[PDB]
Formats: sequence, C-alpha cells, structure tokens
Amino acid sequence: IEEGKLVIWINGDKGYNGLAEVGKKFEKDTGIKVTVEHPDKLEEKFPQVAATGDGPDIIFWAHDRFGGYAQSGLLAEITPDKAFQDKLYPFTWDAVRYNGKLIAYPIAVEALSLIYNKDLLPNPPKTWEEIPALDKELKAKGKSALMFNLQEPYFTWPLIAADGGYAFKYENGKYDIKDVGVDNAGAKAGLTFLVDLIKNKHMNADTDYSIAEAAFNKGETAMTINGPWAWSNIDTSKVNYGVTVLPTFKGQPSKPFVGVLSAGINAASPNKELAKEFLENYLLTDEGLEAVNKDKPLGAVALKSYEEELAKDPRIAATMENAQKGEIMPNIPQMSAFWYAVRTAVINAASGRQTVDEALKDAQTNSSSENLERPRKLPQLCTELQTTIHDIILECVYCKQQLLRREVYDFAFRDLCIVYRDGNPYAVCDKCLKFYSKISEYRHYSYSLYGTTLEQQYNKPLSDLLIRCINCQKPLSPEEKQRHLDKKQRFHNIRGRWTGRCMSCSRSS
Amino acid sequence: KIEEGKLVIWINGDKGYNGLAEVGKKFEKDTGIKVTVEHPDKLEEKFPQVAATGDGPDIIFWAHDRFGGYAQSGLLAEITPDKAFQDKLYPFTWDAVRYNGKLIAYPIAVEALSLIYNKDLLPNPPKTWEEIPALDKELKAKGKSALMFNLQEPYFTWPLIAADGGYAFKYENGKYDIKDVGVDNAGAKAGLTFLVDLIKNKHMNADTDYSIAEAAFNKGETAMTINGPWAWSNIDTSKVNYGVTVLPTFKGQPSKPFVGVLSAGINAASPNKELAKEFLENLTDEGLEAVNKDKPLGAVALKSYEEELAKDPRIAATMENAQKGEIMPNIPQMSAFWYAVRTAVINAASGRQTVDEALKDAQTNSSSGMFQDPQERPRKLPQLCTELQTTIHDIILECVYCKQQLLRREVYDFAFRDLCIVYRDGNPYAVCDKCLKFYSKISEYRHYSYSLYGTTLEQQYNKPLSDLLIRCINCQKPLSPEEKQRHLDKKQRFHNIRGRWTCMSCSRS
Amino acid sequence: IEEGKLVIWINGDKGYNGLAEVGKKFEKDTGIKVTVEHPDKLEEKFPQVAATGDGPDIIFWAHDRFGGYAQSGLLAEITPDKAFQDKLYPFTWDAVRYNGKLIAYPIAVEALSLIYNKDLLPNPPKTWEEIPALDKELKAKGKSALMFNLQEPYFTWPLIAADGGYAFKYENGKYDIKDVGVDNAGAKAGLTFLVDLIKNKHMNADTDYSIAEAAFNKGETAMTINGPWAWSNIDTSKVNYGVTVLPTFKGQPSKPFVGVLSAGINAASPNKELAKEFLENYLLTDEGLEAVNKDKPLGAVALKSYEEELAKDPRIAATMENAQKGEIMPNIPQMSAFWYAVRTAVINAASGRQTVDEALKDAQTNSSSENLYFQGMRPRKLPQLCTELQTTIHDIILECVYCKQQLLRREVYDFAFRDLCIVYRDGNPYAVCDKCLKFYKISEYRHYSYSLYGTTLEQQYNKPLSDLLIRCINCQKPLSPEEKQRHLDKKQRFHNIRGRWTGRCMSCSRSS
Amino acid sequence: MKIEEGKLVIWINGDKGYNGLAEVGKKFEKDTGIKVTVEHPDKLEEKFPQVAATGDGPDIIFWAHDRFGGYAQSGLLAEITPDKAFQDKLYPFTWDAVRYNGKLIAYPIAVEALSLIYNKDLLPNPPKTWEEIPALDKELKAKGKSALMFNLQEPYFTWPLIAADGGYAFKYENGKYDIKDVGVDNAGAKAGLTFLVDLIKNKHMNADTDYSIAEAAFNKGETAMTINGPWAWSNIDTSKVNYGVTVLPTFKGQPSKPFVGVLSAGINAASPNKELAKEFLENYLLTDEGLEAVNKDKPLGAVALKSYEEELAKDPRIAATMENAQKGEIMPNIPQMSAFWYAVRTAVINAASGRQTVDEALKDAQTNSSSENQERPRKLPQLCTELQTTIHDIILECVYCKQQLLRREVYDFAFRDLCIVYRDGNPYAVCDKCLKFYSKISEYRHYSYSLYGTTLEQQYNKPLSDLLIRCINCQKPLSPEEKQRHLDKKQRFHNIRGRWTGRCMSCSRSS
Ligand SMILES: [Zn+2]
Ligand SMILES: [Zn+2]
Ligand SMILES: [Zn+2]
Ligand SMILES: [Zn+2]
Ligand SMILES: [Zn+2]
Ligand SMILES: [Zn+2]
Ligand SMILES: [Zn+2]
Repeated sequence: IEEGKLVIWINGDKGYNGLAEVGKKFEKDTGIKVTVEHPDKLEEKFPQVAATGDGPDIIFWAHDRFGGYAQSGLLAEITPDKAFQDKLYPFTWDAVRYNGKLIAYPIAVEALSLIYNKDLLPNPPKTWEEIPALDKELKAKGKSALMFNLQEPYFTWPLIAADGGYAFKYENGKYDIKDVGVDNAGAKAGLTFLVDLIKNKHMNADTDYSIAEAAFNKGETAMTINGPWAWSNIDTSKVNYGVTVLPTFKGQPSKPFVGVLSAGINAASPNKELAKEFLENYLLTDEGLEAVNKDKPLGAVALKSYEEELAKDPRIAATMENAQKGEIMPNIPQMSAFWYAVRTAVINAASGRQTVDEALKDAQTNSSSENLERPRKLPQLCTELQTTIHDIILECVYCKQQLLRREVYDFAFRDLCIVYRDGNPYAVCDKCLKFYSKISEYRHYSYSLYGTTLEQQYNKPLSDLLIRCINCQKPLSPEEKQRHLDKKQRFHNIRGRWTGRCMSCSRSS
Repeated sequence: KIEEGKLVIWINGDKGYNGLAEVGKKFEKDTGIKVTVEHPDKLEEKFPQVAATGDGPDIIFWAHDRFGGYAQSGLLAEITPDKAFQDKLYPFTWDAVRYNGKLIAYPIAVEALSLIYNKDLLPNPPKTWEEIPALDKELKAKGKSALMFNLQEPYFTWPLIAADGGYAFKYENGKYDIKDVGVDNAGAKAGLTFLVDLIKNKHMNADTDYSIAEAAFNKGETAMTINGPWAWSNIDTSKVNYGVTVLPTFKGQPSKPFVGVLSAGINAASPNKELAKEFLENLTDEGLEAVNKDKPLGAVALKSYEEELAKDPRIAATMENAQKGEIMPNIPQMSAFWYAVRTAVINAASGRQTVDEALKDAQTNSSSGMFQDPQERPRKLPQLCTELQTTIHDIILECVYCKQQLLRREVYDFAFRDLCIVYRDGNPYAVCDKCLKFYSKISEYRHYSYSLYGTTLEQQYNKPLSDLLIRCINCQKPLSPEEKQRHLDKKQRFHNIRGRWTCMSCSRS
Repeated sequence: IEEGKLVIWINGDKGYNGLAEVGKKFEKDTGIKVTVEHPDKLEEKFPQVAATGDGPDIIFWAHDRFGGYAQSGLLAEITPDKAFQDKLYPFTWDAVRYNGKLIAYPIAVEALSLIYNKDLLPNPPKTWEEIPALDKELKAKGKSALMFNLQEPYFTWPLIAADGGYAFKYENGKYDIKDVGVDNAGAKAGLTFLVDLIKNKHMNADTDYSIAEAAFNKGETAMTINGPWAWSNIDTSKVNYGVTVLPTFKGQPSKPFVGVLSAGINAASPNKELAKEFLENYLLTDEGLEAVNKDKPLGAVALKSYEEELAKDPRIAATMENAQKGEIMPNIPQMSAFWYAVRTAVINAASGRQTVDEALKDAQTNSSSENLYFQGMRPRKLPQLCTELQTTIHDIILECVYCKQQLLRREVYDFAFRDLCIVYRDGNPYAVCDKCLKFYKISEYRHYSYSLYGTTLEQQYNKPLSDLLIRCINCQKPLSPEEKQRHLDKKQRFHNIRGRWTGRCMSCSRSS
Repeated sequence: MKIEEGKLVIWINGDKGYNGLAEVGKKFEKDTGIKVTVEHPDKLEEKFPQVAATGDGPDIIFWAHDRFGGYAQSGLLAEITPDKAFQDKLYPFTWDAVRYNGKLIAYPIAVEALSLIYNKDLLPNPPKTWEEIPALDKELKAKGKSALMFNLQEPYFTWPLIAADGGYAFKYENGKYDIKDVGVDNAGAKAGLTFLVDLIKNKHMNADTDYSIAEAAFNKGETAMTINGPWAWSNIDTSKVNYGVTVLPTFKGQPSKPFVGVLSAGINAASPNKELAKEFLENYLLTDEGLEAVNKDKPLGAVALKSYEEELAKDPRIAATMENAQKGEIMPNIPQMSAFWYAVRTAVINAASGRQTVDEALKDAQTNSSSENQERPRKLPQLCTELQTTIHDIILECVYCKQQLLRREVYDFAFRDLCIVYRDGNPYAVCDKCLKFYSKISEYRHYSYSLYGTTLEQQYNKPLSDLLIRCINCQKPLSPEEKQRHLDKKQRFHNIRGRWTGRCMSCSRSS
C-alpha cells in the first residue's frame, strides 16, 4: 500500500479516462497525485490482493460483490455528512447497506436496455417471439437480428427471469432462502428459447461483448443488449442507434437485474480519509460526474443534480423504465456463487453436452451449498490437534455419538475422507455406515463418455472395439456405432462393460 | 438357494406367530406341505440383505412403509388377485400396498397406536399431555408412575411430534416431495421438547424400551402406556383392569400417529410363489381370528372386521386415533426417515439434547466421502482407473461444477491431493482448477473448530482440568481454574486452535 | 302426475337436445316417450311443485341442493345394484350419498376453468394480481382482459377460497355450528380484489352469464371463467379457445367448487322403474352420454367408458386439475342458504352498501340458523295460537322460552295485550315470563339508530336538507347547509338518535 | 340533584362485613366531615343499574369485577385516576380485572375464591374426589349427619363442578373473549351437572338448599362439608366447629375450576364528592388498618394491598383460597357475563328440580347466553311516529339483502303486523324476495305444542277418555290404559296439525 498516492481501480467498460480527468483536479488542488487503473477481472482480483492488504484505495464495481467484501471484512465503512447523505437518492443508499451500516458510495445506477439500429429496422420489436423471424429476413440482407454477450449471465438473465427466475426471494426480512430461482419452469423456458435461437442459427454461442459491440458499430447486427457505457462507442460511428424497452417474453416483461455502481475504500488504505474527501467533494460534483460520463455514459445517477440534468434524456428514461420492471440485485455474499452457476449454466447449455434442464439442475445444487486448510484425512487432523489416533476422540456425523477405538482405527486404514459439518470434523460409526451404505446406489457408477472422446482416448478402428448392446449383448454393428455419434448419445461403461444401445433398443416399440 | 415344496414366513416377535403357525398346520394337512413361521430379530433389516442372495422367507410380514422400498429394490413379487379378491378386502387397504401402479403386498390388517390406562390406578383418562406432569407427582407418592412407553423406537414417540406439526416426508397431493420433510417444523420441536422436559423433570426415563414399559403396566407399576393392539393379549392375561382410549391432545391439537397396514409380501426369488400366494389368498375369518386370539391383529380388512371385530370398543378407539393420524407413506425413503427420527429422539432425550440441533441433523440425514472401494463405487482416482482398465494418463474426467473435460495436469493434480471422488447421478466426477479455486475461497467459516466437552478432555489427556491449562478465546489470558468449573457447570465445550485448547472477561458479552 | 310419459327437467346450459335424443331411443326401443323441458329457476321450482306432488319424474341438478330435497322428502331413494355401482366411478357415488341412502344417479363431474383466446392473448396470466395490468394494456387495444358472471356466486367463489373462504369445516365435522368461513380474512381479501377490479374499471358489476359469453365469442374479452358446458357455443364461434388452470391469488391456487351432475326421482313418480332403466341402461351408456356431450360438453363423466375416450382431451385434464385444487361441494341442506348469502354479499359488495366486511358479516349471520318470526300463517300472535288449538286464552297453558316455567294467567294476558310475537324453539310455541322479560329487556339499551343518507332523508320528509333541522351529536348545535352537503359529497349517512337527527360538524369531522 | 351532597352513601353486600367498613368510615367522618352511611341492600347487583339511570344511588358500590364492566358500558361508573404510586401499592393482576375498554373502572379491594370447608372432627380426612362423596353421605347418614350441603340456588357455587371437565363459558383466544364461543353445552358441563343432579336424585343433597341452610348446618354440626368463600369463615369461627379449608374435590380426574372474583369499589358517574369518595377508598379503606377492620367483621380474603396481603398469607385458609384460584380462571368483565349467570342459574335450578334434562337445560342456557331478542318501537306505526314520517313516505331496508323496500313491500309488512327486525342496532325489515326464500326453509313447521295429560283435561274441560287421541305412527285411537301409560311414564301429548297425538305401547319399542 502506498500513502500520498491514490490508486483507483475501475472496470474497463466504464470510462477510466474520464475519471482520470477529475483526478487531475485533486492533484493540482491538494497535491495528491492519483492513478486510475482498469484491471482485467476486477471483481476477481480485489479479494486476492485485499487479503494481503495491497490493492487499490478506491474500487468501482456493482454493490452485489461489495456485500461479500464486507462480510469478508475487506472494505471500510463509509461516513457521510448526514446532510450530504440527504442529497443523494435514498434507494441507492439502501442498496449499499448490508446487515446495517454503509459500505460504499452510491455513484450511479445502471440497467440493461435494447439497442436497435434505426436504419436497419425503424420499428423495434416488442416481443422476443418475433425476433427469430427478423433474423431470417436480415441474414439475406447480410445482417444479424440480435447479437449480445452470451459469456456473461448479466445480459441473458432478463430472458431467464422474465417468466420466473426468482434467484432468492424477499420474505419479510428473509432473503437468502435455500430455494434458488434457477430450476423454476419459467427459467427453463427462457433458457430454452435462448438455446433454440442458437440451434436455429439465429445467434452464435461464441459471442462476447467485443464481437457484439463491433457488429453494431459496423452495422452488421440490427439489435443488441448493453448498458449505458456503450452509448459513447456507438456515438463515434453513429448507426442511428436507439434505446427501447427490453422485449417481452411469454407475455412477461423482461426483468433486468439493476446494478448500483459503487465506490469502496479499501480497509487497509493509508489515504482512507484522504480518498473519502476526494470522492465526497470532487467526483460527486456535477462537474466530476459529467467528465466520467463523457468518456463512457454512466446512465442513471443518485445525485439530485442528475434528476433534472440528465433524467430528461430518452435513453436514460428508457433505462429507468426497464429498471423499474426489473429488480435490484441483492448485496448478499451468496450472490457470487449465483453468478458463477448461471454463467456456467448459460455457457454449457449454449455449447451443448448439458441440456437446459441439466445445466439449471446443476446450478441449483452448486448455488445452494458447496461440498468443499481443513484436514482431509485423519492423520493430518491428529497432528494439528497434537494427539495420537489411539487417543483421538471422534464423533459420527449422523448420530453424533463418540466413535469406538476400533471404529477410529478402521477409518484411517480405509483412508476415508473426513466430513465437515457446521465447521466441526466428524467421522462415521459402524452402525450408521452400514445403514446408509445399503440405502441404494450400490455399484451404480457409470463411466459415460462421448464417442468422439472415446476415439481420441484409444484411436484405432472403433468398429474392431466391440460395444455389446445393453440388453441384446449383440456386437454393435458399425452402423449402430455410427448412430451414437449421429444422435449424440454417450457410450456407457459400467466397470469393464462398454455398452451401447442397438437400433431396436434405442427406439421404444 | 430357497427350498421348494415349503413356505417360509417371517413375522415380528410382537405379532402372534403361534396363531399364524396354527393356520399353517391346517394348510399342512389340507395341501400336504408343512410350513414354518419364524420370528427373527431385526427382520426388517435382515430381509433385504438375504433377499439379494436368494436365501430368506417366501412370505414376509411387516408394515407397508418398508415394503415400498423392497419393491423398488425388486426383492418383491407382484400379486395376481384381481377384482374378485380386491372387493372382499377393504379398498383403502389395497391403496396402501400399491407402489408405482402395481400392487406389492396383501393388506392383512390395519394397526394404529392408542393410550392404555389402568382403570383402578387412574379411573378417568387424561385428555391432554400437560396434565401428565402434574399427575405423575401425585402418583409418585402412591409409588406408581404416570406414563411409561417405548422411547427407543420412534414409532411410539411420533404422535407427540406431529401433533402441532411434524409433516415428515409426506407433502404435496397424490405424491410426496422428498425435498420437503417436516422434522424441523416448530410443531415437531414443541412436541419433542415436551418429551425431553418430561424426562428432565424425571417423569419418564430415556432408557425405557418396549419390555420395560410393558412390564410396569402389566405389573401395575405404571398407570398409562402407549401401545398398539398386540399388547392387549398380554395385558389381558395379567389381572389388571385396562382400557383403550384416544391419545391425549398436545397444545390443544390432536395427536397424530402414523397408521400402519400389516401386509404380506412375496419374495421375488420364490419357487413356491404361487403356492404361498394361494395360502394367503384363500385372509379368511377362520385364519385371521386364530392369529388374533394369540395376539390381537387390530382392524383386519374383510367381512370379519365389519361384524365381530367392530363391536369391540377398543378397536373403534384405535380407528378414532387413525382418523386423527395420517397413513404412513410407502415411499422407499421412509427407512432413512425412521432411522433419522430414532437417532434424533434418543440424542434429544439425553446426551446431545438441543432438540433444535437433533431435529436439524435429522432433517439433513433424512431428506438427501465414505464408502467401500472394492465394491460399490471407487473411492479415489487410482481405483477408478483400475476398474475402467484405463491408465490415469489416458483417463478422461469431467468437473462436477462445470462439466468441462479436465486437463491432463488437472487429472494429475487430483490424484496427488488424494482427493476423494464425488459421484453425482451415479457418475464419477472431479473438479477443475478454476472451480476448485473459486469454491474454496467462498464459504469461509474458519478452517475447523473441534469442540469437545471438558470431561472428554480430562479423559483424552489423562490430566484433570486442575492440571490442564486453557487460554482465553479472544483476550489470550490463561483461564483460572474457577472459570473451567463454569464451563463444566454450563455444559460448555472448549475449542482447539493450533494445537492449543481454548475467560470470564470475554465469557459474558 | 300423468302415468306413462316421463317428465325430465334440466338446466339450459346443459345439453337438453342430447337428453331428448336418448329419450327418442327409449320411445323407439321400449315404446315410452319422454319429454324434457328446460325451466327457468328449476332449482327453486322443484321444491315448490314436489310438495304438491306435481313435478318432473327426473330432475337434473348438482348434488348441493339434492340433500335438502331429500330431507324435505321431495326426492326418493335409488338402488342401482352393485354391478352398476362398479360401472360408475366411486367418488361420484359419494357425492349423491346423503344419510347413507343414495338419493340420485351421478352423471358427470363439472368444475370451473379459465378460458382464454390465444389470438388475443397467447400466454395466460399466472396470477390474479397480473390481471389489472393486462386490462390496461388490452384497454388501449379496445379489448377487456376478463369478464365473467358476477350475478351467480359460483363463478366468484374461486377467488374467495384462495386464502381461506371455507363454506364449512372438514368433511367429518361438516357443519361445526357457526363455523361458516365467509367472514374470514381469506374470504375478505378475495372479495376486496374483485371490488377493486370493478372500482378500477377493469370489470363491471352488471356483468352476467349472457353478457360475458357473447364478449368472449365475439373476441371482445380475452378471458372468461366458465365450465365445460360453454365449450360448444365457444366452438361455434371461430375462436382459438384454450382451457387452463385458474390464476393464483396471494400465492394460493384458486379453489373452484366441484359439482356433479345428478339425476333424482320424485317421490310421487309412477314410473320409478321406467326412470331407472332410462338412466341406467340408456342415458348412462357410451352412446347416451355421447349424445348429451355433443349438444353441450358434460366434462368428466361417471361411467368408466369415459376413461381414455374423453380424458385424452387437453381441456378435460385442465378441468380436473382445477377440480383437484378445489373441493367437492357439500350435499348438506344448509348449502341453499349459503349460496343465497354469498350471492347477496357479492352483489352488494360489487355495488353500494359495500363495506365488504359488512357484506360478508351479514352473509355469516344469514348462513347460520336464525329467524325473527316474520312469517304469516305457523301462528305469529297469541289469539291465533289459541284459535288453532281450539282453546281460549283464559285456559291456554304457555311456557317461557328462557326458563320453561309455566306462564301465570296474568302473564299470558299481558303477552296478548302487548301483541308480543310468539317465539318458536324446537318447533314448539313459547312465550316469556315477567322476570325473564325484565332481565333481557334491560340487557341492552343502545336504542334504535335510524341511519339514512341525505338523499333518502330529503325524500322521506319531503323537505330540503337546509330546511330540515339536524344537530351535531357532540355540538348539539344546528348544522350549516354547507355541512349537510359535506355528508352528501362524502357519502356519509345521517343518524336519528332519540328522535333527533344527528351528524358530524366540520370541527368534529376531522380526527379530534 | 336526586343524589345527596356532602355525604357518602356506600352499598356493600350482606355477606361482606358492612359494620367493619363503617368503622373506617367513622374515621373518615372524624378526620373530616362526611358522616358516611353504609347499607346492605337486597339484590344490589340488580338495584344499582336501576337506580343509577335516574341519577340516584350509592356514591360507592362494592361488588365483584364481573358485573362492573357491564355498568361501565351503561355509563353508570366513573373512571378511576390513581397515581402510579397507589397503583404500585396494590397488586398488578387485581388492576387488570377492573380494566374495561382499556381504562380502569373501579378500585380493587380483595380477591375471592370458593373453597371446601370440612369439619375436622366429623371428617378427619377430607375427600379428594367428588365420586367419593356419594358413598360417604350414606356412611354419615347412618351417623345422623349429612356429607355435603352447599348453596345450589346460585350458579357461583355449582360452577366449579361444571367447569372441571369443560365449562368453556365465553372462551379465551387472542386475549379478547369471543361472545359466540359459549360452551355450556359441552360434554364436560353435562357431566358436572349430571353428577350434581344424581347427588340430588340419590337423596345425598336437597335441591332446595340455599346459603343459610348450608351455613347453619355446618355451624350447628349437622353437615360435615360445605363449599363457601372467605366471608363465611367468621360465623364458623363463632361456632365451636373446628373446621378447615382445603382444595375443592376433583371430578373426572380434573381439578374443580372456580371463578375468581376480585371485590372492587366504583364511584357512580352521577355522584358528587367524587374526590371525597376517592379519598375514603385510597387513604382510609385501602390501608393496613382499614382493610383489617373489614376483615374482622367478615374475612375479605387475599387483599390487593401488598403490605397487608403478605401478612395475612400466613393464614393457610388464604393460601388454600389462592390454590383453588390458580386452578380456576378469573371472571370476564364483559357485560354478557350477567346473561351467562342467568342462563346457568336457570339450567341448574331446572335440572335439579326435575323439569328438563341436563342435556336439555344446558342447550337452552347456551342460546340464552348469546344473542338476544319505550326503547325499541316494535311494529311499524310506532317507528313511523318516532321518526315523524308517514308509512307512505318511510324508507325501510331489508335485513338480509340491505335493499330499500318498495312501497308495496312496506305496506305489506304492516298489514300483516309483522314484528320488526333489529340488526346491528339499526331498525330493519324484510323484502319479499328474501321473505319467500327464508320462509320456504322452515326446517320444521311442526308447531307441536306439547302438553301433559292433566293440563289437557283442564284446558278443554273434558276428560282424557272423552277426548280422541290418535297414536302418532299407527294412527289408532288410544286405549284408556294407553293414555294412563303416558301419565305414568310422564310423557307429554303433542298437538300436531290440530290433532292430539300420543305414542301407543306397541310403537314405543322397535317393531
Ligand atoms: Zn453414527
Ligand atoms: Zn438391443
Ligand atoms: Zn470446473
Ligand atoms: Zn478474555
Ligand atoms: Zn321466564
Ligand atoms: Zn331482502
Ligand atoms: Zn302405534
């Protein structure tokens, strides 16, 4: 950490050059030189450096990750002047509050909106269902209907959560319920529609913000979904871009996850009070906000000056209209796991292998809890506790009864993994082990592999390798082997039993 | 394997096995085949393990909740009687023995719990559970206990649990949702808390079982007991005026026992499948009455129950409690429910206590690292490589979270950390480095605690607490010996950190 | 009643033409012609005519009012043999079972379901709370979101029973004596949502069955709540009608009352055996039920020939799903008064005099057993009681209702001079004694409170409010003409206390 | 102006110590100048509402808290405004009893609860159950004594047996009583009354016994048990009977639940000297010296004053009175409690007398305790004159559908002279459409008029033989012996459709 020098980290899509302009003011007025940086994977880099203590004095990101930073104790509580707090909008202050207190300054409000090329299409579509027909017409014109980032779930979530997509629910002060709104039938229908667009060649699964932004600038795509920050890039090469309400899906308006752009001061900051004064009386000024808006538009702001200055703009007004229909993203620490699961679900479903139901099912199990410097084996635990395994005291996880000395011995000989529940090591007793072992799933493990991966593993003629039918036990004909590859049906191996389905067994009759 | 020309019947010891044997002696003279009826200990646990071998009984007698799990395992044979025999037996009794749209057992009789009271010791039965604590103190002066019933088995303790709640596995309509189990419900906690408070106030003892409770009531030592119809024969043999009435209400709510249907099942591996089927099919007034004489079978399911058995007031009282209660499900998951509730009731009665914790662990161990590697599923990667006959250098693995194919280095890393393999949907899975790093950073609740009681620490290190030295949790001050005595009196478990087992200043907030 | 011809009554929404064609089969095969007539208010007509002995041989109606008919003796017991009992579904026989004896022949199961036009609205709303927003969007297009019959409580009940609204308690308990759940919070919330839909111009209170049916068929309204009987008329119009589950209210699924079409026999029917054969062996056949379903769909029917035959139809599965969420309607005699009370409350709640809490409050008191003995002639006064019993009042023996003590001769006389009306308990005439009369007279002294609106007050006294004298109850000072007009503008009533009209002055108008 | 000024008039029940209260008042007169007068009026619970309406009556009324709430609704009782120090001097739960509509209405005095008084010499071991008493009476009757004698003419003494197995009364739920949930018809109340009437049928008790007969019997040694409160202990102390206080006997394995009553004092709203009456109650009566004076004449029981109660709690009689109270429940202060007592008293008196069964008497008492049937006009011309309107112009609304009656409907209502309906305190009528529906569902229409045979002969001045009677089922003219069978079996004949009917011997049992 460096004192007398201010280090600011901001996302690349936001205007880092504009923030450098308001920083030069602090360098001449107070004599404190300030550096504005745009690190890649800013949401991932900050927790790693914050644990060591090093990192940026100020960090700019959405408030959802800030709540997890506060639970991690990696950020410092901000202190308003009370009267200065009254100037900013209350709902932005409410979003930067996690379990009380205040974590970050409410800089701006950001929401997704549909951007359409007026020259390519004067009348924007108001429903998702009519978009597939538009792509058929535009591909003949050398254009694409819709191109937007599929790598990040932020852009794809409104379609998923339009019909349902709870993703935790508020219940009179209860939010982070075990129930996750990713397996609801509405979320399945939304992702199925998105996957169907890629399968019907209306969209490409390998599309990121760089490919989609350039296509709209080049005029290749007619529609795209992005936030306020892209407006400046489209302005450089104006394609008659317009901002409209996100399309309705299944009679339901798309619900975007609104994000409050926030600035947080690092907990181990030498210029903590110095950076607090700079954000309070330099960046928050209308002069400072317009400079960052010049490089990349910030959209909706919490400042009272913005309420009359920039709220009149139709693009900003349409962004707020989409925001009111949507719901602000929660600041709970479990949000990072929710983003990772949905990101994994959207990408996997688009590529293949995992169906929409399969990807969302795994997302629910990953988001609710994790199986997971905790000793995995018994000998490691004995050394840290400084007790021999002959003298160690263990308790079964199921019955919470002390293990017998023979039961403790058998656990180490079998080289079993220690199970942790409620932050306490636990083992298994012989009685509970036998009952739960005979529950089911006995020798049920199946090594299912695609034929393409099987060809890479062994090479050689696949026909010479015999894969007898699961029921017929018939040596698979070369045509039956080819059918699995054509229909994308994974071959199954149970112990030493590589098995496939014959044509008669494949179809029910 | 299982012999032919004879029928092997298994029934519990509490049931009247002599009466069933007499029916078989009649079948021996009429059909020419002697049949042997046995009363094995833990027969509900012994039947599944022997049935897979082929050894075991031709007919098994138990409640329908365990039979549904046997049907999914296939250790059960279908029943051929159609509408002619279906109409003779009561319709609702056939509904309980139907699993997956196919009948799985013969509905012999219906059983339900009830309250038995000594009319001479207690002329008028109590109407609510809360009267019993005050009644015990009055009866204690006379030298007699108020109530004694089996606490080792959860079937007897359930009616108090589900009185104000206790949804158990049963949920939804026409189906049961395994995710929602009503064992952590507040009504279930209030019922079990009364039972624990009954034991804490010395009105009941936790070590009491079926034999201890039945002896005291028949010998006149206890005024009330909770038992089914089977105990009436032994109580009638003893010279005690006894009556059967509705179970007491809890918190103004009806006590709900799990209604059970005594059923007859045919082992799938039965050479005499049709022979044993005809013996059960041709369930008659003469056959069921003989078993009822030895030990009452409750309300059977045929004409005999409609006429002679219905006249008994005790049978109607058993049916009255059955109406207040709910019929127990036939789902295979019921075995884990009974095991989890049994362990919860015993630990809450004495030891772990914490009815909230005991029911919480029961919820986790009933709703949804340790298994044998030779059979079942391989524990670690080397065993999986050997069974699949593929070297670790050529094996293909998929991450459980992202399903992306593991890199060869990641496959090597998994084997060296000796990480235990995770199986989802009966398929081997590993973890990729990206998911392993992300999921390890989240959910930080300290590495471990290893909380242990002070009495166990004296046994672990031989030295008493006077010789032992402990440090303060946050002030880092050596604990006074008087502070150690507070922990034992307050039942507080010390915690071990860095091999240092860890004052009054921080003891109270 | 004519002996030979069989008289059958069925409602107009049902298929009367299909029922007549099965009767034409009875006329050709067996030589007995039956006549089916569709009568208006057939639910009310049959109890009237059956007491006189007249009426139809077979009556077709839901099983709710059949229990009250059987208690009155209008219906007759039916025995169809066990083989026919096995042919029909068992739960259908349970609906026609009153006091063990079967009172009618179950025909079909009917339940309400949401009908929506896919062209006007491709995806139906999942929740009731979404309907207000859909109407505003559809209003700009010139269409209305939802229109259904508000005059009959059958269509309004699903919203009432979502968060509560239980007509009677559990089936074993049934009537738990004044356990009617029409004043509960769930019933109050459902009615308040319906009133809010009308007050926010989404729906109209004057809407009836014919108005709502025409709007959906002409494409004017997008959604309507109707049963299977209306499908034929909707199918006649070229409309992409879809049957789906009713929307959710307060996170709770709508609970439609499930009905079963049943056929009962009049007690004074000569051709009892002829009626049984026509119902058992002609109407309740695959061909007989098909004829009635062709004219008007019957929904899920009781015969097991129905299985797979109509169950494959997607509309039928949606009707059963709405039926399984709802509860089967009771067969107790008190159901007739319950339907009248909810109808009165819903009609009152949709219009004025609609505190919603008040409309459901009076419905709770009307559903429970009570009467003020305003009947004509059961004698109402003492002289009429003496005349019917052929005794003089000087010698008549009477008993007090509260204490059951025999009335003194002076107490009997005082009862007649005061012209006190007789009170009937357990069907026995009773009066009152002086001690009980004095005690219960001094129990409540709140006095009469005659509350009238300003417009009705002006009509009654044939004078303007300004010329009429009204005093503020607390101020005891004459009200200003502007103050009296404030009551009219605020729709607040004037009260007559102790023969003096009262109101709230401007100083007392605000909270003080 | 009807009430006197410069003096304080106090009304207290005769069972309480009126003379001891006067001694405290003489101190008030000596210290100041009031000349207070205490009176023990007969039926003061009924007299106070009658006298308070005209403005007259006592300056202070002494009675239990149950009827004081009904006086507050009638406006006869003034509000109580004590300082927080005085409220701390009295016990908290006693203040909660006098709280009606969230405001205090009277000054708590003492707590009262029924107990069992047993002659220790005659009955060394007090019975613990009610079922023991029938066998014990037969033993004492051989000894020339009676087991139990207690007042049966007042429901306060008979209720503890009634509430043991049931006795819902008005029921308690969310801290507010529910008038609709009246529970005197439950099987628990039926069991207690059945045991009570069986004690009278088996000649263990007499149905005509009252307070004076039971008190004199225990004082003279003729009976060995009585159920009475703390006020009677003084007169038993004058008698040589050793006597003692123990818990009430159990019934059906349940403790007898008495109604707890808190003696209280309220000031009439139409009374001067409100501060003078407040001064006497707060600074003279409710003192350690003042409460002792009333206790000497007749024991008040556990007093609300914290200083004196802990001193008199040494008396095992007071602790036994409190033990019975904790098993029971306190009396509701709602005005409907007065109707509850009248219904139970009527049923208990009827059942013990022989008229009506226990099941019949408890049924009518349940309906009497809930809804009810100068002041209200009755008949339309009375309402028209009070409202100064002709019927041609009167506007009336139907009770069921709340719709304004047409003139046609309004004329018909008065031609038929239909007695008016009143709902929610507002005059109402009935419209024709609602009238047809609710008149159709008669549910009975029998109009039975059941009368006994002896009364039938007196009514028509004709013997039963010369009066044709048909059996209800067989429709056979009754034989003269069959008519006597009804009289011997005490079965009343019924006049259905103008025809007297009486069951024949053959139809009495199953055919
Ligand atoms: Zn264990
Ligand atoms: Zn095959
Ligand atoms: Zn991974
Ligand atoms: Zn410390
Ligand atoms: Zn009377
Ligand atoms: Zn009306
Ligand atoms: Zn007869």
